[PDB]
Amino acid sequence: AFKRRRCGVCEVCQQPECGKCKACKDMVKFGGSGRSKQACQERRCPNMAMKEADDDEEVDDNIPEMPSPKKMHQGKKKKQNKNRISWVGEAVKTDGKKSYYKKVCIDAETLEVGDCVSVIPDDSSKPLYLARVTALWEDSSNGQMFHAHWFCAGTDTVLGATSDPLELFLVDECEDMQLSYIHSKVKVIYKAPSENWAMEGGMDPGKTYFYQLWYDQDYARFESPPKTQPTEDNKFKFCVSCARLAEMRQKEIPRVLEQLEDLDSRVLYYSATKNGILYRVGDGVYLPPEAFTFNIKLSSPKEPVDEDLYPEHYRKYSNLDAPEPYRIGRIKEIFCPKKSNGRPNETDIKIRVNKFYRPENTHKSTPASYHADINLLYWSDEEAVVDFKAVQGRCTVEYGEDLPECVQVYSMGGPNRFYFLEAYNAKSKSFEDPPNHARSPGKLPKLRTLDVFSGCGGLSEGFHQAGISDTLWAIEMWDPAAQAFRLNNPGSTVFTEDCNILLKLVMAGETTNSRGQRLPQKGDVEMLCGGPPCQGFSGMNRFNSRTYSKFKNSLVVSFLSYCDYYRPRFFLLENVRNFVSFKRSMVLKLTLRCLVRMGYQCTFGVLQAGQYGVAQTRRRAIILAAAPGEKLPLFPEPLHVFAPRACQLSVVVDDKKFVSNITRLSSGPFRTITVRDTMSDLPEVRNGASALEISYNGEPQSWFQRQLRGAQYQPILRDHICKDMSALVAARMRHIPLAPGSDWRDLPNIEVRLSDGTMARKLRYTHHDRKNGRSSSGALRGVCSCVACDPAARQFNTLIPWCLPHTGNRHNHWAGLYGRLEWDGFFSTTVTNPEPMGKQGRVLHPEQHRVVSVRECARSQGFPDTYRLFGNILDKHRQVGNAVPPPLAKAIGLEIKLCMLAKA
DNA sequence: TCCCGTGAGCCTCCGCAGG
DNA sequence: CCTGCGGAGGCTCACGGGA
Ligand SMILES: Nc1ncnc2c1ncn2[C@@H]1O[C@H](CSCC[C@H](N)C(=O)O)[C@@H](O)[C@H]1O
Ligand SMILES: [Zn+2]
Ligand SMILES: [Zn+2]
Ligand SMILES: [Zn+2]
Ligand SMILES: [Zn+2]
Repeated sequence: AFKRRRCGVCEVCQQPECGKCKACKDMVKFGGSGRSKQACQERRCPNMAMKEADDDEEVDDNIPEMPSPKKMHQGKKKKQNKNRISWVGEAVKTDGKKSYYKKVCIDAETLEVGDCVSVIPDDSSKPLYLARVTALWEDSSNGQMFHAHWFCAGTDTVLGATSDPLELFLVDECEDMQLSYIHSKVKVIYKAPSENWAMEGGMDPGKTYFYQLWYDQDYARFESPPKTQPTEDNKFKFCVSCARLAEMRQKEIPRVLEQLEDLDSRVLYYSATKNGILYRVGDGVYLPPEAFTFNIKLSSPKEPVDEDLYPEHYRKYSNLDAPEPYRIGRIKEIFCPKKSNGRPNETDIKIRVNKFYRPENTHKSTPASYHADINLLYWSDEEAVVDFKAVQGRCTVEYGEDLPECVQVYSMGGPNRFYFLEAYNAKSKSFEDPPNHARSPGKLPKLRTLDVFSGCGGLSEGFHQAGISDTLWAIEMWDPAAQAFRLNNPGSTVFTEDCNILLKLVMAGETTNSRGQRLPQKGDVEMLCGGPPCQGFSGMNRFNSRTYSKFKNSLVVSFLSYCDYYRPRFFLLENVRNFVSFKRSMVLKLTLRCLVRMGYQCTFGVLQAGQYGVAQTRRRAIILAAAPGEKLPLFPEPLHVFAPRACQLSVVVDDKKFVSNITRLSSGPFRTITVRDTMSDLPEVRNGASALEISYNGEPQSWFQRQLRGAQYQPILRDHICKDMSALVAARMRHIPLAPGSDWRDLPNIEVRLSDGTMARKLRYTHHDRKNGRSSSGALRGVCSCVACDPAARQFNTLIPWCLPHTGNRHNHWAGLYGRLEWDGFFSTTVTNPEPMGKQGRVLHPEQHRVVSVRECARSQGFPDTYRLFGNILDKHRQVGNAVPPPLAKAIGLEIKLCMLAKA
């Protein structure tokens, strides 16, 4: 029951209601009857589509300033008075200066190791705490203590209020209190997952406290309880918590292994380890840009305009911020200082490293990275010593010649892999040949995936590249997209119909649909994924009975229902960023409480498509879920550096800042992707040009290009066609400076004959702006008599859009609109339909006088050129606009492969 | 003195019978 | 096809806290 709507950008919608045709004249404000209820024949919006498009550039991501949670379960727990406290039985085991026991009595009551006690806080605002006593002992001086493994109330979790009052979660919080702090012996049951879980589908939207999942306070993750087993030297005082905290602390501290020699109070080792990684002499190493500085002199970096000619120019009041990639080096030596008398020394391990040169590092500077491979380096004779605890990872860098295979193949077969072919010298600024002493010493079953809301097959394409899934069933209502999907996934039958329809069938028990296709049944689906269009409630205000009801019938819950009658191993819900805040973050909390209700393992976070191989600002929300018998996937780690501005990854819900398992929040392995690298090899084409297929007048001129270009023997450049802008729009565009950052605000206020012979007049500021004043030439700056609106003050067919300055004063000067993309910059959140005056409309080709084309938009996304599309020009744009950056999906799918291989 | 923000109500048509 | 109708979004305008 959803109807589309007209867009408010394109010219067709701007043009005034003439009053010469049937409909337009029949209006009520024209004396007519109005019993027709229509719009002017000259207002028929072409870019017309459903307003399902949410994430309308909001400032909810800003104001990040906020401390970390981890309440510590508060402090100062009220103390209770006890009459009698006697032990029971013989001390289970009394080693050093303690004597543990089996049970205990507190005023006649019996507490046994394993029982869940309760404690009262110090503030009557925070509910009573619970914990599972892991031990009981008698210290030689402290007295009678006990170790309480804390229990996190459901009303203290992301679920907050939507959490089942009786549900508790395991938390790595625990202290050693004094028995007298106990209040009661509350019983807590463990609602473990049914043996035959994956079959409990159909269901509708407790009697005592129970726990079933472990909760991570800072990452908002819901994983299965640790299967950690005790030993014989602690079986009486075992604490899952401490064990985890102990192992985690052991993984942090960097240690060393084998040694080689002792010299100058500094032993030379051969191997060392950190956070689980094995660093050997000869391996690669990542390092912060503050590590060292190449001896190459670190590359060191108009009059007023005719006030009257360029009026709105004053409005310009308010990847340059992009950090530097990681530093790469070869580990030549590994050692540690020593205080005369002793030989070894931890906490101070050093590393001898051979500095590597990225093209954008040599004298040739940044422009060298235009044709270079994002993983190409240069060997040099420089070296530098860095504090081991500073490395940021492990990498692989080999000689490009000793590679026992094709270089293009070597890089694609590994994660962090680099390669060099020549040596560089800073002093002589020359490119010598790498010394000889520099050369090296010389699958699982695909998941049956079901992708509803498949679209043109964006997210699906990513997994098929990561070799993790196998889309066999795709649900797409929009015929265009559906058809396209089939063109890319011939091995899967596409159900081109409504989602609510199919689930209403299989649930009612059925084998096929009208067309006659095999429907997915219980167990057939291993993985579920898709992007549910959030339409019926793109709000941000508190939920209400009216809208809430409109939610319980949305396409988000329907996706959840599919996740219910299929209980797949892995469930993924991608969507716009603001999904984590819609309706006061409620929609998010509900879809989580919904997954947790199904006893699912789930988490959530935000990713910046750019950081994964895309010259585009596209933050999106991600909801990951895993079956009770699997491992909850981690979030992809940024592969490319990106402007800190479009990386407000953090998310806050009810005064609680939540983040992700991502470490690299600044630097990264590979350099950022630019518009140049994205679309520089594309031929010059004119506005409107609708040539479906054409050739590449020029070989690849960028890494990101040699990739997407494909390896097909057919040089077919498909869909390099762009929209046909109005003759007037073509004028506005041609009058936009190629100067990086130019937009409507820099348009000439003059008259010009269009390709229609018809001439567009100038703009008249017949009013004053009490917030802008006059021009440098005392000229007026007000467009409308409201600066009430005087409909007669409206002006049409003008170079500088009448509307812009009109509303300009309250929408940040529409900075960007009708702007051109700068080569060094990056596309703004790609959309489903490019329009100069569209919210996110800085879409004017860097140099050419037109709007980005479909193929260029394909490039903005991760879509290769081999990928096919379907439908008319506008139909295509929307497919690409909705789709998910394959490079994001891939990198997001690999974090899942590490879970399938986890098995257990 | 400005800002949202939260509706209630007028305004502007899109699908759709239904002819 | 209209030809006109039911009825959904959104766009505008009258307040009510909150700095
Ligand atoms: N419930 C539903 N059933 C079938 N198709 C739907 C649908 N809801 C929306 N669609 C269609 O699917 C399109 C969005 S598809 C979004 C796909 C996502 N970006 C991805 O590839 O990961 C819309 O144009 C809409 O017409
Ligand atoms: Zn329009
Ligand atoms: Zn008309
Ligand atoms: Zn403990
Ligand atoms: Zn006005």
